[PDB]
Amino acid sequence: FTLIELAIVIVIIGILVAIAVPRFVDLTDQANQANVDATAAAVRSAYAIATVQAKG
Amino acid sequence: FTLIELAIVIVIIGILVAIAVPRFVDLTDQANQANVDATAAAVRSAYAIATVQAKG
Repeated sequence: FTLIELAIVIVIIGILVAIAVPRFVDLTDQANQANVDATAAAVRSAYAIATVQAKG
Repeated sequence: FTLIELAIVIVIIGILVAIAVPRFVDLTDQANQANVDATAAAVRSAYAIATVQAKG
């Protein structure tokens, strides 16, 4: 590579770095809560259906 | 140096010059645009992650 091409590369690397980038976040607490809540809704419906099946 | 060696040098200098050589170019506009775009992608993801953290 010519010295000019290396100079251009040295410039552009410095500009394509120094972007923002997102953090990874452990969102499993919020997702676990929604899983527990959705499951609780399912248990209530499953119970209601069971009261008809059981006739009691 | 002998006169022959100087004559040879006078010939070869004239041929190793008269190559092409690249121009340096201010490519910072294109690089800045890519930085802004990559940063915009990061802001969208950071916002999406924040809507889960905020629960709203």
